[PDB]
Amino acid sequence: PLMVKVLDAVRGSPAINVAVHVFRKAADDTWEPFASGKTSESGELHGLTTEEEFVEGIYKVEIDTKSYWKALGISPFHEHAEVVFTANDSGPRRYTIAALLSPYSYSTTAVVTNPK
Amino acid sequence: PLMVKVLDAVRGSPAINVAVHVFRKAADDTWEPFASGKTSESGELHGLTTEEEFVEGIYKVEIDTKSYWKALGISPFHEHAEVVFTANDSGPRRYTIAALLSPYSYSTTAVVTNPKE
Amino acid sequence: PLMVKVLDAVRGSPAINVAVHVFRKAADDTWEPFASGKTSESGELHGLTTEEEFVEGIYKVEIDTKSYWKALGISPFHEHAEVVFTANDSGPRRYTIAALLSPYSYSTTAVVTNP
Amino acid sequence: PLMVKVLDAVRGSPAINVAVHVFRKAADDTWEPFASGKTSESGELHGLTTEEEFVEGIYKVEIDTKSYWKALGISPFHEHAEVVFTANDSGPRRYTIAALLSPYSYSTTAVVTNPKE
Ligand SMILES: O=C(/C=C/c1ccc(O)cc1)c1ccccc1
Ligand SMILES: O=C(/C=C/c1ccc(O)cc1)c1ccccc1
Ligand SMILES: O=C(/C=C/c1ccc(O)cc1)c1ccccc1
Repeated sequence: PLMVKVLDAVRGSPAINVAVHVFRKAADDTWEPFASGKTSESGELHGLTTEEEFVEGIYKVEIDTKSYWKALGISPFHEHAEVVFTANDSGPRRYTIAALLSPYSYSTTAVVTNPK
Repeated sequence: PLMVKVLDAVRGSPAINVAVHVFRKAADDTWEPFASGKTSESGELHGLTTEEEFVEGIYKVEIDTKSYWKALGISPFHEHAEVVFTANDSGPRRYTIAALLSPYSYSTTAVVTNPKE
Repeated sequence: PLMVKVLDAVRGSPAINVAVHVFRKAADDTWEPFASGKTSESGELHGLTTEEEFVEGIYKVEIDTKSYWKALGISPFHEHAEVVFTANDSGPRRYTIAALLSPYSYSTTAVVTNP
Repeated sequence: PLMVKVLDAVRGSPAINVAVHVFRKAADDTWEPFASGKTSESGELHGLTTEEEFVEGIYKVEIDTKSYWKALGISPFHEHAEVVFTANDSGPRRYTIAALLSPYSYSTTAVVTNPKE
């Protein structure tokens, strides 16, 4: 139901071991921790939640791009990359958040699909 | 010293009248308002601050992409686009933050130049 | 060994049924057809070639973006999206060419891995 | 009428001194040279053509990304970045082709404007 994929545009490789922290916005307007993990050898992060755990709300996906670059000896521009979105419609959809990284640029896309 | 440029990848045009809110991170770890404005006819936002007002710190540039799309009758994916970065940490630089928008995707880049060259 | 993935940045979906034509540059500096296909329900195109068919050379991956947009009633800017690169020059690699599409913009990335 | 802007996503800078070659497609389906230049200190290339010279047709803008990276000691993926498009098909327009570069990735976008406003 929720997948994150991260790619490295400088090395032409998946971005491996990247820390990802997901939050859900709570009634008090604060961000509550929801799920977290590290990207795999293929730059993917799977099994963050279940269909029933992943309910309607505003989510924040935070990707620790600064530590990723610093660990390669590169000094990047951004503190991190954040993605905030309504999984308004979330349980009956699958969400893939993709991010492509460079030291001074990033881009992000969402692929949202229905299991019919 | 701080310029924002926004482009619309669907219409192939500058993204006009887009709300931009800048914050500075305060000692207490909360975001304090710093400057705000709307993109011009060319998708640019100038004169947000001065060299002297624009001090060392962590800034957040928040672009109200959701309203932009909604006003064109499109239901977008993201609540906004945010750019967080450390500025002026090795002396005064001019920053341009560029953003390219689509309903389900965005990309952002920084061009940092030294006024001493 | 060679995969193409295409995404639609407007609808937030894989770009389905997109025509992809691959060429290899021949000695006479003309583009010789090499493989071709349509993107699947997942926006992917697999099994285009084999490790031994896919030899050292300069390849061109051509994505028919114009027809994709026109079929959705949108009049796009580019005739197509082309990706030209040298492959297998330093021994066999697996290549994924990804493309993200909008009417007036596209971006492309390569993921190259060693088995 | 035709402007090219190139940015370096690794250094957060304009991409300077980048070779750009523009072609027009001829009746025999071959690419005829049309204009060429190097990006300036701001990553821009101006004055490639005139309104009168810049006629209806299919153009190719070719950016020599491989030599750019190689001159910075980096071994890139692409031979170049090409943009192919139909211009002035419904009368005169002003075209800006923008490109953002990384060793293994690039993105390109067009801003097309009408001087008739
Ligand atoms: O090329 C431009 C195109 C501008 C434009 C403005 C409005 C519009 O609807 C379409 C294009 C331009 C003009 C001034 C500064 C920067 C860029
Ligand atoms: O967002 C992307 C997503 C790529 C992707 C790759 C594999 C996959 O399973 C899902 C998404 C992307 C692709 C090309 C250029 C810039 C960004
Ligand atoms: O903001 C941009 C570049 C700004 C800039 C500022 C200073 C400098 O020296 C070079 C480029 C830009 C312009 C056209 C399309 C997309 C982005």
